[PDB]
Amino acid sequence: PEFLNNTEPLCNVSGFAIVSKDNGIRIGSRGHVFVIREPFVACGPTECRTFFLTQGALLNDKHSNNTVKDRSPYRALMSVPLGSSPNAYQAKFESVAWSATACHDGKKWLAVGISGADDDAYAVIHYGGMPTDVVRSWRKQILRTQESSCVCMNGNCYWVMTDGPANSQASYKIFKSHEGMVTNEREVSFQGGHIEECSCYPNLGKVECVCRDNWNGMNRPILIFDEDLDYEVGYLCAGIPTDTPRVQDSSFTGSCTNAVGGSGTNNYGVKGFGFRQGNSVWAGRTVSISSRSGFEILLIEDGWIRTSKTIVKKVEVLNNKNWSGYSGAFTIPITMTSKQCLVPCFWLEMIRGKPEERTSIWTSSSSTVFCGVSSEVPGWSWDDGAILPFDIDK
Amino acid sequence: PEFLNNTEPLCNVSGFAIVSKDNGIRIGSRGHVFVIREPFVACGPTECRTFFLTQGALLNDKHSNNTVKDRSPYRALMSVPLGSSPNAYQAKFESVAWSATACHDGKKWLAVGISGADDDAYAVIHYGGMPTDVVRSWRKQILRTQESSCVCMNGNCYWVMTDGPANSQASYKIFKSHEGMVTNEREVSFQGGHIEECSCYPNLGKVECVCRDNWNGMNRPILIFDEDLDYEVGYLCAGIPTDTPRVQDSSFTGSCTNAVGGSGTNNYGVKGFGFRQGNSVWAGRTVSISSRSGFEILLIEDGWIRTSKTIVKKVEVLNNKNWSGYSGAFTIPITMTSKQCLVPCFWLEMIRGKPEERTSIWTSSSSTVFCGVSSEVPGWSWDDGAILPFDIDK
Amino acid sequence: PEFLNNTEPLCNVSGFAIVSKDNGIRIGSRGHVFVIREPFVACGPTECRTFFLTQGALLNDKHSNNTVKDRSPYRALMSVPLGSSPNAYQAKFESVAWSATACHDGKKWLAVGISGADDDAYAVIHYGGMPTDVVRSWRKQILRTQESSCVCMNGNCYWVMTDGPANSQASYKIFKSHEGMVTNEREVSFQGGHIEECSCYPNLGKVECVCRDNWNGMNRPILIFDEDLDYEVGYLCAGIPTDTPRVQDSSFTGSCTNAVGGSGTNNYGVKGFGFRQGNSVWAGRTVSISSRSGFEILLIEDGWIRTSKTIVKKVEVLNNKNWSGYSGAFTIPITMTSKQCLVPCFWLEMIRGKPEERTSIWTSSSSTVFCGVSSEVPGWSWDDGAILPFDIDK
Amino acid sequence: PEFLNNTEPLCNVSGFAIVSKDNGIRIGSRGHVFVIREPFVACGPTECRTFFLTQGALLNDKHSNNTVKDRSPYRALMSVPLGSSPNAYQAKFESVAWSATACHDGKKWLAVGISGADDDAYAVIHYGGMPTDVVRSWRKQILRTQESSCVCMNGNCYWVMTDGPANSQASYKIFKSHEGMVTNEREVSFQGGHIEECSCYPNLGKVECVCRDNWNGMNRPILIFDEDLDYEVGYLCAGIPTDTPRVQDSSFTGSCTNAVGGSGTNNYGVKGFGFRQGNSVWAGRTVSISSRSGFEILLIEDGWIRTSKTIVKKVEVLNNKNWSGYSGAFTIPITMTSKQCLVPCFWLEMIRGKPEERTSIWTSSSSTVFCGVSSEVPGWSWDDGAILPFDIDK
Ligand SMILES: CC(=O)N[C@H]1[C@H]([C@H](O)[C@H](O)CO)O[C@@](OC[C@H]2O[C@@H](O)[C@H](O)[C@@H](O)[C@H]2O)(C(=O)O)C[C@@H]1O
Ligand SMILES: CC(=O)N[C@H]1[C@H]([C@H](O)[C@H](O)CO)O[C@@](OC[C@H]2O[C@@H](O)[C@H](O)[C@@H](O)[C@H]2O)(C(=O)O)C[C@@H]1O
Ligand SMILES: CC(=O)N[C@H]1[C@H]([C@H](O)[C@H](O)CO)O[C@@](OC[C@H]2O[C@@H](O)[C@H](O)[C@@H](O)[C@H]2O)(C(=O)O)C[C@@H]1O
Ligand SMILES: CC(=O)N[C@H]1[C@H]([C@H](O)[C@H](O)CO)O[C@@](OC[C@H]2O[C@@H](O)[C@H](O)[C@@H](O)[C@H]2O)(C(=O)O)C[C@@H]1O
Ligand SMILES: CC(=O)N[C@H]1[C@H]([C@H](O)[C@H](O)CO)O[C@@](O)(C(=O)O)C[C@@H]1O
Ligand SMILES: CC(=O)N[C@H]1[C@H]([C@H](O)[C@H](O)CO)O[C@@](O)(C(=O)O)C[C@@H]1O
Ligand SMILES: CC(=O)N[C@H]1[C@H]([C@H](O)[C@H](O)CO)O[C@@](O)(C(=O)O)C[C@@H]1O
Ligand SMILES: CC(=O)N[C@H]1[C@H]([C@H](O)[C@H](O)CO)O[C@@](O)(C(=O)O)C[C@@H]1O
Ligand SMILES: *[C@@H]1O[C@H](CO)[C@@H](O)[C@H](O)[C@H]1NC(C)=O
Ligand SMILES: *[C@@H]1O[C@H](CO)[C@@H](O)[C@H](O)[C@H]1NC(C)=O
Ligand SMILES: *[C@@H]1O[C@H](CO)[C@@H](O)[C@H](O)[C@H]1NC(C)=O
Ligand SMILES: *[C@@H]1O[C@H](CO)[C@@H](O)[C@H](O)[C@H]1NC(C)=O
Ligand SMILES: *[C@@H]1O[C@H](CO)[C@@H](O)[C@H](O)[C@H]1NC(C)=O
Ligand SMILES: *[C@@H]1O[C@H](CO)[C@@H](O)[C@H](O)[C@H]1NC(C)=O
Ligand SMILES: *[C@@H]1O[C@H](CO)[C@@H](O)[C@H](O)[C@H]1NC(C)=O
Ligand SMILES: *[C@@H]1O[C@H](CO)[C@@H](O)[C@H](O)[C@H]1NC(C)=O
Ligand SMILES: [Ca+2]
Ligand SMILES: [Ca+2]
Ligand SMILES: [Ca+2]
Ligand SMILES: [Ca+2]
Repeated sequence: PEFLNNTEPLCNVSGFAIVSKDNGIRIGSRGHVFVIREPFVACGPTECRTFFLTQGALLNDKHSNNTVKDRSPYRALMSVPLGSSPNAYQAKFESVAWSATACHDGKKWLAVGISGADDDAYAVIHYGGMPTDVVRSWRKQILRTQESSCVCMNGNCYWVMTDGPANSQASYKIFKSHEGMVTNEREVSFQGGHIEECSCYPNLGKVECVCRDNWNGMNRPILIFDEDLDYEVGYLCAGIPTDTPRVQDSSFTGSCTNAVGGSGTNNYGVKGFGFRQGNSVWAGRTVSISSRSGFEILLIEDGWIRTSKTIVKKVEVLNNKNWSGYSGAFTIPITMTSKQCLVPCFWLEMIRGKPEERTSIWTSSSSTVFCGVSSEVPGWSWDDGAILPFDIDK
Repeated sequence: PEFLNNTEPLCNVSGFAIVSKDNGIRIGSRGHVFVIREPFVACGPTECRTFFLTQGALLNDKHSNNTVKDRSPYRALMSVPLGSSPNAYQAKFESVAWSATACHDGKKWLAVGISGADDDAYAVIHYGGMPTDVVRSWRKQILRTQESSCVCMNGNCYWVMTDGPANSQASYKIFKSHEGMVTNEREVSFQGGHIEECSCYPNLGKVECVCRDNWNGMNRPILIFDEDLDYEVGYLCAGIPTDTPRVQDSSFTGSCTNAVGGSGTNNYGVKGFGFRQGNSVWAGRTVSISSRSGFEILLIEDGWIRTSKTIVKKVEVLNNKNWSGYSGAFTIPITMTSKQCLVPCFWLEMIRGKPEERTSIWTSSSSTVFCGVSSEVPGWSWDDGAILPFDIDK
Repeated sequence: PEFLNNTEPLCNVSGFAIVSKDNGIRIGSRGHVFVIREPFVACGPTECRTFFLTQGALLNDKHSNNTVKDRSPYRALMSVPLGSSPNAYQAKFESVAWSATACHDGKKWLAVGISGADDDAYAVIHYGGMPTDVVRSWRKQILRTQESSCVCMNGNCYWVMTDGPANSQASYKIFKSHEGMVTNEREVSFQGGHIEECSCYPNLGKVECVCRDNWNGMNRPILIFDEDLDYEVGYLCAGIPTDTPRVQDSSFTGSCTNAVGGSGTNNYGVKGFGFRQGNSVWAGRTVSISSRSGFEILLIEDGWIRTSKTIVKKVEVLNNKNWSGYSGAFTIPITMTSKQCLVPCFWLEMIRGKPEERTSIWTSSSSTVFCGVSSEVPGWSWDDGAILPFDIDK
Repeated sequence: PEFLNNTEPLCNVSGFAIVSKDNGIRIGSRGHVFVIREPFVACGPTECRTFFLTQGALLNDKHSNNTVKDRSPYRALMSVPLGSSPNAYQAKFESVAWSATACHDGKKWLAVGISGADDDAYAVIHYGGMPTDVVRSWRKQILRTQESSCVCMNGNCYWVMTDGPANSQASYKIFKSHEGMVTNEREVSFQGGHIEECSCYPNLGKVECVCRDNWNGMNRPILIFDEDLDYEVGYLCAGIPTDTPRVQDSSFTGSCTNAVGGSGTNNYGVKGFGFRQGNSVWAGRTVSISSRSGFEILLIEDGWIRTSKTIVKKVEVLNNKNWSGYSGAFTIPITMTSKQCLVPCFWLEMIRGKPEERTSIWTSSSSTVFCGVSSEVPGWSWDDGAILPFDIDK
């Protein structure tokens, strides 16, 4: 076993094909399936796995009550093979966690899970299933991380964490690890900016991240760094906003440097992703501008380098009549594709229950997963498909 | 690990012995078992697996409602070890799919799954669990494939797809792939003929397929091709019809070149199989001439090359008092048998629920599997065995 | 991987220690566990597994109705790791079967499963999970086999089958196989004798079997054969009867050559076992002389060679207040113990439900497993422990 | 595969980070999860596993009735991957047992399980899943062992057993084994002392144990021995009592040689642990002095060598509003951490049901697991989290 290089360029793709759908909530109507949220996908040398944060409870059980809540001592990071439901008997325990990231360095799985009190949380780093290191909260205000795959290159793994207020200036740090031990860290200077839940991927030896601004920006922060943790930080240049909530495209003017907000879009957001394509960008977003409803992906011409409004392609993978949620990025390594470039993929979370469906006592989500291909691919609507309310709701 | 040659001659067999029965519907009365249809079997170098198309729902759950429907965003191709029920906790996810084929090239599993809208569907090709290629609908009319094992030889895997009307002239293509990438394709010219759901197997370096004509033929199309995708196409010569619906044998006259229909048999059919045995043929068929009821296999003397009505052997594996369904072919490679020829096997789908059992809200199936042996083997009736209606039906 | 020699002498043991208890019926009150009977244990180079014949149905489900019946198209031979319940999600499918035997030759698992109609049944031989050969009924009267482990030596595996009447002269054959192919067979001449459900084990290069006489004998037949299938056949000499039903010891006179019966013991029996210990024998038997109740093991001095009534040791592993059933023998190979002799072990089936517990609609069993050790070991009573009736019974 | 040395010094740690939480009782409200108690953790070269003693029954089933009872024929030692619930479908059977210990020598798992009658119990030793040896009760009074991991060094595995009265002078023995065979034993002379349920770990080639005195001591016995089973025995010197029940710290005076009791603390106790840290000690204890409620860990300066009352650090991992239970020690070997010292970890059992929660008919527990790290780590309260009563209680 050797470390994955992961220093190849990201593939240029013209479409995204569906790779997986777990149907977890449909199955959990009768089967034994965890209540979850914040699913994400990460790939090792031989397989991809779906990670998720459980609520330490099963669907259609009384312990699923009040699972709209984000943090508790019962949440854990677990994983299943890609496409499996997050069920009670296949789930592999990874970390105690109400916020997490995970990735594979070519030799072993790395998992970073945060638990503890809001004012004194800490991350536990697991490597090959063994606890190796700890990262303590440095601002004592809900230490939190990506909720998606971290990035490994040449035996080093990288991820981004945040600590501080949800709706004002916070603190943002990049971490570097080797075999589960933190070997470097760097605080990112981003005055007036806000970074949470970064979706990161490798591209030609650098880590490129598209994040969530939960403060004054309806545009997404972009963070790019190298092995030294030297970084560039700013916003996705595109004159098309991709956070939620946001305003209509015609009411928006892009910026590469500043958070663009107002119009009732401040103080919230949703985890999302984007992939640089030379000077252009593939960016995902909810179809609704106000709620987590529907999902589409847009190819914006020169959207990575200028405030372009030119949409070259648009593909819908979930219609606006269905609930979406978080979305995130990962890549498929060369050891699985035998290609000369890294394949960009994304996953989509579809949230059911509270708060949008008030007649249910619980909140969970299921997922779909898509990977980039060299040709155009039609869209459709692959919705969660569960029929609510459930038995436990009655 | 090396590629399977699979260029040996097909074994001549004198009987078929039962190898597996999953009892999935019986088990799913209480256990957690997927609602499925279109099961099939494929074998790798070390094991055989049962593949199936789920309805993204479990038996005896409310989401099993209306599962007589053929296509939805919730259907997925999954697999279990041969003989296991298609249950929620052993199932391995293979592809999002409402139509599929799969096979093993000696190194990795290949899975081809079709999803999307009827007028813009696409196949995603998975190799070793990774998405590798895509095949788009070329006629924009329900792109569809075998619902049985594809065929791999010398590292190349082959399968047949159809696109176009269900009850008139459609378009038929053969595909060739290597390591999950399509490397060749060929459209089959078959005017007045109709090809769907091919059951294919290797025989002396060629792929031989016995298919379903859903148009004007109660006889089965035969398609034979080589590595160049050079092909011969026609109908099973035997003066014994093996599709359903069909007419009584005495009312039928065979043809090697033309679809023989009429008498209320047009515009429907069922997936079935046959194995060439020199100039003769082993062919399966339902016992009923009008419905998917019962199952028998016939050895027809010279039935591959002329309109023979001579039945040398007949074996019943399901009596006419029980529901059958699709049936398909696969082979066991030399790496498992240490033989000098490929062993022909078939599986039988037994459908329960709609439309034949109207008091149930759901439709699923279970399977039995049989393999050819060098001596005669008695038949019996290995029925599904489930007692309907189920709890959810009441 | 190499073939197991298995030609070492059987160990002399002074006691039996409990190794496993599956608690399957207790667990199946809520868990998803197969209705079974005829469990047995067989060991490979790296692990022991519990085999069992399912009824193709789960405990506490409606399909468990009428499972007192012995043969149906829904019964299958499956296996789980030693000590696991025979549950729906760990069970490995081995063969379609209402009678079976299985063993490991050092390289692969061999499974022999009989199915089909009573008057035309056939055994399918599975090797490494692949169907390899078939053995047809030669008397057309319920072809049947050991319901316990077969014996493998130097790459050859051996087992005993019976065909013919249950309560009069039948036909008995020994089979030899290599890599799943039958390579030799021998009919055993045993006029006035009856052989069923042999419990066999290797001892110094010979196969020694202790069987069930379902005709005129309350003493157990003994069958001993070598690689040529040259055999000796007779009865366990001991002046202590070990079948059930039987008479009190004081009313019994042993015989090495003749079936000893009468006194209302004719025409029934139970599968049981014994281990030669030089000239002595360890023999199991129910505590009750009339029903399958309780279980004890006796060491009878010189009981293998003469009509001795001398009991050197007696150990009870199930008191007479609890239901027992079949029992059988297996051995642990040298590759697991690193010893110079083969370790004798037995399993005990504990039957619950019909016919002894009439208020239940079903019949199943659980098991305990014991292995011989060089010192004396106390007994106890490890009963099934399930509380009947179950929910489905009400 | 080679034997683990395990002769390195124990790491000096400044804090304990949470590694795992199984949420088994919460999950078992709907999922199929064993009723258990006495969980513990042991680590092999490649993974850690959670062991537990089942009651041969599942949560929320009628067979969970009266599971406050400690010994029955239905209890078994089983294991799951660290962090998994003790569920019916992942559980690996290890031994029949109502008292147990287990550990990994670098090549195979060793499990020691005690069953049988109170007055004639015996331990069965399992090695690599095979029964290898037996240890009989020598005082005929509930032979019993650690209920936590044993210790392996250089291919030899060590554990402590007790036989005799629960509330007066008993007999205590140390055992040494190689490949599952007992190779040495030593009776420990400890007049006026009482030893049960030792928590042991390797430290610089010696085994150090912190145990439970169920007689006259509210301080914990300490037992230290080498490969020859030469031992030192006494009590934890610290002037801080760590058993339960106990008195307030201010009312306690420590002793290195004598049991310190009285004040209503006699004749009971709870399994607990401690780790030597040079001359100091990390010791766990319930927060309540009278019941198994809450849990904290204390670093006591020079507490291993003198009657110190100096508490350098205190960390709470379960508040006093929640039920705790047993706790135990294990270490992580060098093969997983690549360190030069052994990492100390502990697990905590959280008991729900009888006798503290009288409205439930059952008793079970779940667990949390913590490992030592080189820096201080905040505490929190990771409680069991189940909402009682359960369905079966009503
Ligand atoms: C899944 C779904 O129903 N999506 C709806 C969405 C949600 O119902 C809503 O966003 C939840 O708050 O509603 C949307 O319609 C937008 C529209 O709704 C009118 O009622 C309102 O007057 C308008 O101001 C505007 O919000 C949406 O697009 O988000 C439609 C979507 O289909
Ligand atoms: C499983 C089963 O019941 N099979 C039946 C079959 C089905 O009931 C039927 O095909 C569903 O449409 O019925 C069959 O009988 C054939 C016979 O039925 C008469 O009622 C009718 O008048 C005739 O024209 C003819 O269809 C059949 O063979 O298919 C019998 C079979 O047992
Ligand atoms: C598990 C159990 O209850 N075993 C009983 C056994 C069974 O009840 C019985 O064999 C089922 O048919 O009963 C036994 O008692 C033997 C005794 O019973 C008397 O009622 C009868 O009059 C006598 O002839 C004789 O059968 C038995 O030993 O088999 C007792 C056992 O505990
Ligand atoms: C989980 C929990 O409720 N823990 C309680 C504990 C238990 O209720 C109790 O120990 C069970 O017997 O109670 C404790 O309070 C201690 C206190 O209780 C008074 O009622 C009593 O008068 C005092 O003598 C004393 O026992 C405890 O600390 O153990 C509190 C704890 O929160
Ligand atoms: C650690 C944590 O609580 N994460 C939560 C975050 C934060 O609340 C926001 O990022 C503001 O910081 O977002 C969610 O609430 C959300 O938007 O659905 C869910 C997620 O669990
Ligand atoms: C892709 C698809 O819909 N396949 C379906 C086909 C087509 O309807 C026919 O082949 C006509 O094209 O056959 C079925 O309906 C059938 O006969 O039971 C089931 C199957 O799922
Ligand atoms: C193949 C078969 O039916 N085997 C059955 C046999 C035969 O009936 C007898 O051996 C007489 O031949 O014994 C049982 O009935 C029994 O005693 O419990 C169970 C077993 O399933
Ligand atoms: C073998 C056995 O019965 N062990 C039991 C012990 C003994 O009763 C005591 O150590 C006294 O010997 O402790 C418990 O009762 C307890 O305190 O919860 C549980 C445990 O199962
Ligand atoms: C969920 O919580 C609410 C608030 O306590 C309660 O009223 C309701 O009964 C709970 N639902 C269930 C099924 O536990
Ligand atoms: C992607 O496209 C850009 C812009 O044309 C090009 O510079 C780059 O080389 C491409 N990358 C790959 C991997 O082909
Ligand atoms: C199935 O669907 C029909 C039609 O909508 C509906 O009447 C029926 O209640 C459904 N059955 C169940 C159990 O959901
Ligand atoms: C099968 O039988 C045909 C016709 O006799 C013969 O030509 C062919 O060689 C046989 N094939 C095999 C594999 O034996
Ligand atoms: C079992 O079978 C009998 C006889 O047909 C029937 O009366 C009874 O209802 C069945 N029990 C169940 C629960 O199916
Ligand atoms: C078992 O005991 C018999 C009788 O003493 C003896 O002949 C034989 O050698 C022994 N076998 C073994 C394996 O020790
Ligand atoms: C538990 O045992 C008690 C005492 O026998 C009994 O009263 C109660 O019904 C039992 N509970 C259940 C659900 O079996
Ligand atoms: C732990 O600390 C003690 C006391 O300072 C010291 O003697 C010992 O060397 C340390 N052990 C390790 C493994 O560092
Ligand atoms: Ca925002
Ligand atoms: Ca037709
Ligand atoms: Ca008899
Ligand atoms: Ca005490």
